[PDB]
Amino acid sequence: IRLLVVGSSGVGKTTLCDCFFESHQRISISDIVGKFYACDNPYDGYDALVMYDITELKSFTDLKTMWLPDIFLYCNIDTQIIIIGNKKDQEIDRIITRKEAEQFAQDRLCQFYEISTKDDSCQLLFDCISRDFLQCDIKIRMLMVGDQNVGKTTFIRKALQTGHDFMNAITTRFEMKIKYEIIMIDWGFYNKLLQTNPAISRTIEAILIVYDITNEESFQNIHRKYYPLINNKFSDVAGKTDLEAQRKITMGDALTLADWLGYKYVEMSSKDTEDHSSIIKALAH
Ligand SMILES: Nc1nc2c(ncn2[C@@H]2O[C@H](COP(=O)(O)OP(=O)(O)OP(=O)(O)O)[C@@H](O)[C@H]2O)c(=O)[nH]1
Repeated sequence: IRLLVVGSSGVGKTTLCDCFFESHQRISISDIVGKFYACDNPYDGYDALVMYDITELKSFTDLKTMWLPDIFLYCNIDTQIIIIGNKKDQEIDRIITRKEAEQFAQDRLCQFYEISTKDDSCQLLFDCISRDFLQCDIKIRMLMVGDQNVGKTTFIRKALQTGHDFMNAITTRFEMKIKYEIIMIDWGFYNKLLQTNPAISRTIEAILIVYDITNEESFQNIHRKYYPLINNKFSDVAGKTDLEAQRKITMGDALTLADWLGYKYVEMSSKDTEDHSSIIKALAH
């Protein structure tokens, strides 16, 4: 219900929530523009919207440059980022393609919608996010080791992904009755994120690393020893193995678990929701 609108000047918020005449006053709302040291506190009190012109290429290029680092850096693990093409009633005037705008919307882990401030659009978009507020609280971003074999098998419990021929970005929301949302990521998409936004692990809480029989886990750990050391952790077994003594030597850093195939009906549901639940309870204030 607490929102902030950013973006350069050819178009924007003024006209945008000028149509919030419709949505304003059940379900509540508040909207402010970003630009006192105490009044800089409600700045970060958002639940989330950086826009750009489809006509002005410069607005988009400055969404990719001028706007984003602030929004990524200061925002707490909470909220979420929505990227909005305005106009679209101007669609003849689009100099800015939808698929790479949405692709660079995907690669930053942001939601993306092209609207028209004039009519339609608007209230629809608003409606959507309103729903995703009572559909779920917000998201927890978890990462899962992306080595070749076992990942897909672990992820089958999402909706199977092929999709993302390079980097996964998977969604699962289940709980009990606060109904929260958990997003699984893969090791491929993390280093692919770091060229876009370095240290997005500020948004990452749980760390899952899977395994079958032979793996050192050294490299992946020590390269993940940087942005983490807050986190949360589990090592998993998948598939001369299933010996738990040499599991807990690397797991001396973490907690570990062992299972296989579709016996995971519990293990999945056991492991995830375990650490997940702690994310709610363990650190809160
Ligand atoms: N064609 C078209 N123009 C729009 C739309 N929404 C806003 N505008 C135009 O945007 C122009 C000025 O931008 P503003 O609406 O004031 O956006 P802002 O949030 O105040 O940000 P600034 O650009 O700094 O003023 C106005 O002339 C509006 O007509 C839209 O959906 N379609």
